Amino acid sequence: PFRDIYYRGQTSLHIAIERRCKHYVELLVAQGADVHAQARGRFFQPKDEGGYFYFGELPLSLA
Amino acid sequence: VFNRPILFDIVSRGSTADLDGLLSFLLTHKKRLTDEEFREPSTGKTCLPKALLNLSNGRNDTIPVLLDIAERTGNMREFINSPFRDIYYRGQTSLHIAIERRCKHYVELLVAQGADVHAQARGRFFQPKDEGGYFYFGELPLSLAACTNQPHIVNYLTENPHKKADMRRQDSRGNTVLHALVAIADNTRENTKFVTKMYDLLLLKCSRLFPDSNLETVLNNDGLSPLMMAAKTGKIGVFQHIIRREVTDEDTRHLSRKFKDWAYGPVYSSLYDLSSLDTCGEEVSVLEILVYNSKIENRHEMLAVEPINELLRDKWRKFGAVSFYINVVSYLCAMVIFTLTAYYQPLEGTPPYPYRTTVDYLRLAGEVITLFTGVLFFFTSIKDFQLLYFIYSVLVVVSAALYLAGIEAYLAVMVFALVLGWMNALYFTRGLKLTGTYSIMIQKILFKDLFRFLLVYLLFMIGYASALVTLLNPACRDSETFSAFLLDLFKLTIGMGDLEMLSSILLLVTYIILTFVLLLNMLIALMGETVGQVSKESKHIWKLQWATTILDIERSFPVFLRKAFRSGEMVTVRRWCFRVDEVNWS
Repeated sequence: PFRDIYYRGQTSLHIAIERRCKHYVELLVAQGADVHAQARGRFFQPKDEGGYFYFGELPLSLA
Repeated sequence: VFNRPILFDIVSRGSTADLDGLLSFLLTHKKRLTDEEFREPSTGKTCLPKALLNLSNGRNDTIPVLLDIAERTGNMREFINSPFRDIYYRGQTSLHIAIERRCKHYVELLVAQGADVHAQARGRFFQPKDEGGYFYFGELPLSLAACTNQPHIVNYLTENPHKKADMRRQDSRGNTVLHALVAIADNTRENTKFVTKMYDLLLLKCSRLFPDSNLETVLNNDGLSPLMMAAKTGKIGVFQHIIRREVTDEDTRHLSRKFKDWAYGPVYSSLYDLSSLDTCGEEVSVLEILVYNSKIENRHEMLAVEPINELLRDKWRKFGAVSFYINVVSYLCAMVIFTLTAYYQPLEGTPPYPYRTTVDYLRLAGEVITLFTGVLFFFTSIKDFQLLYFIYSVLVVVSAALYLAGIEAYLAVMVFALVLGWMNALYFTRGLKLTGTYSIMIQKILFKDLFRFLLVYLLFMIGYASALVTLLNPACRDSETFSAFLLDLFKLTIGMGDLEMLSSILLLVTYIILTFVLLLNMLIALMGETVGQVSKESKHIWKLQWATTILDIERSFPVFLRKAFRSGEMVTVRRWCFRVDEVNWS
């Protein structure tokens, strides 16, 4: 659970899925990664709300 | 031999038996191979030039055996180099010629034998196309190998086991290989591609050889720098690649102009390195050259390169809008104060110091504001389009001087100042409300209309007048000769009609018809030409005026005040970087 106003809630699972590799996603989730992650970061808000990339703030929506 | 031309023919034809017999009697007569006999009286061409110009499909493998004659002749140093004397060819050397013919074997032979790779061929034929020449390549053998799309020989000459012309070396023009490579750079696709590829190769090689200072830094006598030279001479083909230069090798990281800091999937925050597009008034920058110069042929597209356009937009949003609005509003309010002071100008003339009333005090305050703005404008003009501004400043100064003299009948200069300033008002308003078609309009029709009108109008007027005064020694007049009434009559005709004459002679009506139709169709043609030219200003002209306004504002207030573009890191990535955000789904 990050704390930056520039990155709030970003989780390792989001990052792993983002890098476009499924093996580490499988490892993390099998280990028990919280797939219900609400990454409510300013950088995650739509481009017209001061953010840079909005994807639904969910690991599945991010994939 | 007995005459040089037969020797020249023999060397051109590549014969050897007669040729080594020639060598034989040259040994017999103890004559140097560089004697006046072997050099033309005017051009001084040696055997080597003529032999190489006659290159037969690269089959000159024998004439090096001819060159072997040289050490037997005892004059080897001066023999290789060929300092021509023609004004049409000054300094051209055999090495230049050999490299030009697009063959590396003879270049290798010559250089290994000790060819002077530091050759400054300062020939008129070698000067740029706009200085009476025909081909400029930097006046250096290495720059000549480069400009002529010859990668292998620029590699070799920089890697030969002998003297290897250092890339850093500057010609008389000071250009160096980079400046020369951008000099012949064309905006066309093939020239652009080959020039940019070789430019990369060259800079990377020089960096590897000289990590201390990348070749970009070294300027010319003009001092522009390669990028600024590609900018000043409308070289978009190179420019657009110069801006976005990013390379791979770790030792070649510093020599890049577009880093990539972070990415989050489909979003890329590309960090352009505009370390030279804004010097904060220290030195010249690509923005100043690009916007404050008209010799550029590709301004509009050269203002579309990513960092320049985004940097203009950033300078606008951050500081351009506020300063521009303050400036325009202050100008309008101060000149409205001037106008009201003129309207409330003290009555009954004779204003020595007629202010003993509260409204009089307000008028004096307005006049003081007018004088303050006029003198400040004069200061800006002298410190510094500017034509009309200076005219306004001087007119305000003169009007103030005359008013302080307490003399009458000299408010006319004040009114002139007012009208000129409000004419400058449209120039300043060009930037407001996304306007500016009006400036284009003023610089489009103004001169043509007055030219044609004045001419044909006064002309048919005098033609009319000759016959009119022929009829009358009454209607147009009472007595005496004055073309003024005829001018008034023609104004009545063109604008008013209901024209009257003494006559109640037909060629007069012909004059009227011709002038009327000519003026009407002139207006039609002006409309057509204006609509053709503007084409909605191609959606670009206003952008150029906008950039002009932004840069003018930025230069106006001092830059030591910390109003600058984005900043960045300290080392290995102290480059005053700027950021840009773009999303791509590839």
